[PDB]
Order: sequence, then structure tokens, then C-alpha cells
Amino acid sequence: GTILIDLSPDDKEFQSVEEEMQSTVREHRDGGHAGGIFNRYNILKIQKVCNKKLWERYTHRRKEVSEENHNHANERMLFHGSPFVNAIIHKGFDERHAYIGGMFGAGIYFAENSSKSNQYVYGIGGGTGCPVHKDRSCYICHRQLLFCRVTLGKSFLQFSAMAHSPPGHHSVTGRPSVNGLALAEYVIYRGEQAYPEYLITYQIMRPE
Ligand SMILES: O=C1CNC(=O)N1Cc1ccc(-c2nc3ccccc3c(=O)[nH]2)cc1
Ligand SMILES: [Zn+2]
Repeated sequence: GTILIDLSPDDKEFQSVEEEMQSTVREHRDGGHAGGIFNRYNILKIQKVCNKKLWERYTHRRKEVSEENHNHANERMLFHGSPFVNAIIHKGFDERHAYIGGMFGAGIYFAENSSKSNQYVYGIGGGTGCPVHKDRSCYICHRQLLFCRVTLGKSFLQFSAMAHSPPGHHSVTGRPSVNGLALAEYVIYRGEQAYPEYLITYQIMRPE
């Protein structure tokens, strides 16, 4: 039941999503090994992801979390990169999209930094890079990320350099504790706590 609606670059909604993509790029401690070397993206397309059933699945769970947390869903817009972006937008997030080996346990991981999620487009650690050139830093091939609506509820704070949420919590927040420029990363343990709102198609751009 999924349909993808293209946003025009003139649409304020395109512009605000692009600006969150671009403004949350940072340098990574791997010097670009996983995600490539770039300071910015070439945004090719931004599509709104419309699926009534998946939306209602999300809002039902959101109300549950909200009622468990003094009427506060603690909803964020966060990035998600994955080899499975195309199954996600059709079938929703579930246990099969979880990073089993992630540092906060087997859950589904999201980033404030678009460049962090970009490191997972071709798999963990960038995998073997793009399908066509086997290049983790490919400047040619078209990549895709999701910009997702995520319900955090009461989030467990982890200071730091599917399973269940910690008892009494609905998510985990990975707070950066060494790299002062890194933004937070988050983990949910129920696929119903995220909705893939935007599909963004882009290239990373070679610095000049
Ligand atoms: O567990 C595996 C093994 N191969 C694979 O594609 N997965 C699924 C997977 C999907 C997304 C991510 C992912 N992990 C992150 C960790 C931190 C921040 C962002 C992300 C992010 O955007 N995506 C990790 C693993
Ligand atoms: Zn390529």
C-alpha cells in the first residue's frame, strides 16, 4: 500500500528536509572509510512515503508510549541508512532491520547526523561499497536514506565514546562522550516506533 510522492524543490518541505540532511554532516573518526569523504551532498530527489496502514501502526504505538510517559511521545525526526530501505518503505520497520551487533544491543538505530546514517547505506562499516564500483566513497552512484519520525518515549541515557528496551524505558539514547562534534544516536526495540516519512536520494560530493 505504499505510494511515493515527489516533492518539488520549490516546496518548503523539500527545502527543510534538504537543510536537515546538509546541516548535519560531520567528519567521522574513520576518516571517511565507511561512508566516503565529503562535506555535503547533491540531493537528487525527496519523496514523501505514504502508507496508511504503516502510519496507523505508528500512531497507535505512539499513543501507547505517550500514555506511559505523561502524554509525551518524545518524537524526533532522525536519519536511518540501510541496505533494506526498499523493504522498509513497503513493509515497515521490524526485527529484521535491527543492528544485531550494535553497541546498545539488537535494536533499530537512528542518527541525528545524516553522515552517520550514510555510513550504513551499503551495510555495516560501508560493506564493500557501491554495488557497481565496490567503492565506499563512490561519488557517482545514487544513494538513499530515510528521514524518519521516531517515538523515543522515556529514553535510557548511555554516556559513551530484537532485545528489549531497558525496564521502564522505550528507547536508548547514545550520547557522544569523547567527540565533541558528534550528535546523538538512538535505538528503538519495536519497529512500530518509527515511520519512514521521507525517502531521500542523493550523491555524496567530492570536496574541492
Ligand atoms: O545488522 C545488519 C548486518 N547487515 C545489515 O544491513 N544490518 C542491518 C542494519 C541496518 C542499519 C544500521 C544502522 N545503524 C546505525 C547505527 C548508528 C547510527 C545510525 C545507524 C543507521 O542509520 N543504520 C545497522 C545495521
Ligand atoms: Zn558506484
